[PDB]
Amino acid sequence: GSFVEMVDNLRGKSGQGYYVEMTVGSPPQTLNILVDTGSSNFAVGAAPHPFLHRYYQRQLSSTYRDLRKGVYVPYTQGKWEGELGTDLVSIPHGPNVTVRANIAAITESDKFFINGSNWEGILGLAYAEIARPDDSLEPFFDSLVKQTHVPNLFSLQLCGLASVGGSMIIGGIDHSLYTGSLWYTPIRREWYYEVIIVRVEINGQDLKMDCKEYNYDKSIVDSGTTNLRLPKKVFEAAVKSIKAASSTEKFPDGFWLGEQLVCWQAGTTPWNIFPVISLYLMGEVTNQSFRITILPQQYLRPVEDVATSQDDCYKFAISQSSTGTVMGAVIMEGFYVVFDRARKRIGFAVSACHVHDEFRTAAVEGPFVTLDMEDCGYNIPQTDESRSHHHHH
Ligand SMILES: CC1(C)Cc2cc(Cl)ccc2C(N[C@@H](Cc2c(-c3cn[nH]c3)csc2Br)C(=O)O)=N1
Ligand SMILES: [Zn+2]
Ligand SMILES: [Zn+2]
Ligand SMILES: [Zn+2]
Repeated sequence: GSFVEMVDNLRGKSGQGYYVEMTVGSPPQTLNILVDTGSSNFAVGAAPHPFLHRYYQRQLSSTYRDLRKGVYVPYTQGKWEGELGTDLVSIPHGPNVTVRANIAAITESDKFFINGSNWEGILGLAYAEIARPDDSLEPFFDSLVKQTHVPNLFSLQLCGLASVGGSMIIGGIDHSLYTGSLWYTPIRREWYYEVIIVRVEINGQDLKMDCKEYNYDKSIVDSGTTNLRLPKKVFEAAVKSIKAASSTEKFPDGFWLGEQLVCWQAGTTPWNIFPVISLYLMGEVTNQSFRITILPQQYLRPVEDVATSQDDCYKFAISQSSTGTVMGAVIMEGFYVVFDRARKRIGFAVSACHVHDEFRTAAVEGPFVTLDMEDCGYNIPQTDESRSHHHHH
C-alpha cells in the first residue's frame, strides 16, 4: 500500500461525492464507500435497496460481531438507521494493514443512497465528538491509528452525470499530487474539521464583514458536501458581488438559487466575467493568514441534459447555510488537502488536477499579516443538553 498504491484510489459521479474501495468481513466483501470528512460513523447499507445492487451481508462474515445496539441518524432532509457491530476492515488500495472497526449496518434509510452513483456506505473521517449515537463509538480512523503504525494523518486530492477521480493518501503526503507551497491552518476544535476564516474577497474586493460572520456558527472542511455553503449574510454579500461582476449576463433568480442552469453555445462560456473567490484562513502564526483562491470553474458546475447538448450548461454551486460555512467539493477540488490530525492542522496546496483557464489559476498564497487580528471564531451558545452530559474520557 504505497503512496503510488494509493494514487487514484477514488472515484465518483459529479455532485454525488467520492468513494474508496474497502473490504469488510472474512471472507472479504468489497464495497464502494463515500469518503466523508463531515461525519464520524463508518456505515454500510446492509439490506436490499432499489438503488443498491450490493450491500454488506453480516451473515456472510465469520468475523462479524453484533454490539446489540441500534443507531438512528437524522439529517435535515433524510436519515439512516441501523445496527452497530464490529468487523475486520481493509482498504485494498491503501495501507497494508487490517483492523477491527465499528460498523453500523444500515437497515433503513431515506434520501440517503440515490440513483446512479455507486457507493454502498459512508466513511466518516471526522472526530469522535460528533459520532452517533455518542462519542464513545470510536471512528474508523481512530481504530486505524490505534491498532497499526499508520501515521495519524490522511490527505485528499479530489479532481472535479460526469465521472470524477482522485486520491486519499492514508498516513502520508504524496508530493506528486500538488505544486508549490503547502499552507497550514489550525484545527480549532476536534469535532468537525473546524477552521477559522479571517477574510473573504471577490475579485480582490474585501467583503468587509465582521470576520465572525464568516464563521457563523462554524467553518468546516467537508468532502461529504458538494457546494461551498455560506452563512446567510455572507452568502448575500457574495451573490451581490458576483452578480455585479457578471452583469453583462442577466440570469434568472433560479440560477443564483442553484435551482436552474444557465447555458452558452459550446466553447463560448465567458469565464472572465465571473470573479475569483479567495478565503483567508488563520495561519499557524498568530497574526498570519494565507488565502485559498478558487476559479468560477470550481463554483460553476457543468451539467449535461439533452436536445440542446450542443450548449455548455452550468449550475451555481454556492449556496445559503444556516449551519455555518461548509468548504465542500467546490473548494476541495482546487486543492490537495492534508488532514494532519497529529499536528491538529489542515494543509492546502494547489492540486496537480487543476480545472483551469488559459489566463487564471486556483492558488494557495501567503503570508498576509495583520496587526490587530481580532478573534474570528464564534462561540456556539451552550445548551443545557450539551452542558449536562458527562465525558469520562
Ligand atoms: C455525506 C452525505 C451523503 C450525507 C447526506 C445524508 C442525506 Cl440523508 C442526504 C444528503 C447527504 C449528503 N449531501 C450532499 C450531496 C451528496 C449526496 C446525496 C445527496 N442526496 N443524498 C445523498 C451523496 S454524496 C454527496 Br457529496 C450535500 O448536501 O451537499 N451528503
Ligand atoms: Zn481494487
Ligand atoms: Zn459522570
Ligand atoms: Zn464523551
